[PDB]
Amino acid sequence: DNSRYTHFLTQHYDAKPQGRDDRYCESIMRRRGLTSPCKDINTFIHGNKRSIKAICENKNGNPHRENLRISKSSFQVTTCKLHGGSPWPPCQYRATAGFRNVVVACENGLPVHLDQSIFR
Repeated sequence: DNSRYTHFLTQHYDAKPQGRDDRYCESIMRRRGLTSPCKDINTFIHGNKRSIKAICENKNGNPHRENLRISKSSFQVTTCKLHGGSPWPPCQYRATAGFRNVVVACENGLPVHLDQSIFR
């Protein structure tokens, strides 16, 4: 078991989201326990997990910068950005849906970190 991989999925994975609007962000951020305090920015990756795991290998990833990995394929993603001035709930989010490659860090073949900077 990798608790950081489990955490990665909790913070950054949502298989089949449907409508990826502000209300989507506001709900999932609560559901995933990211609202006390409100996380400033958080991106979810959609689709299957095996494509994400594959970023950790040559199959769907390249080494990137100091110790990160960058995906070969593009992913459907949704970035939830905090607005409204307060660090504390209720947390209001603006959703930005995207489609691009992603940057992760891996440990033992599993993603354990999403680089949020590319979504800022």
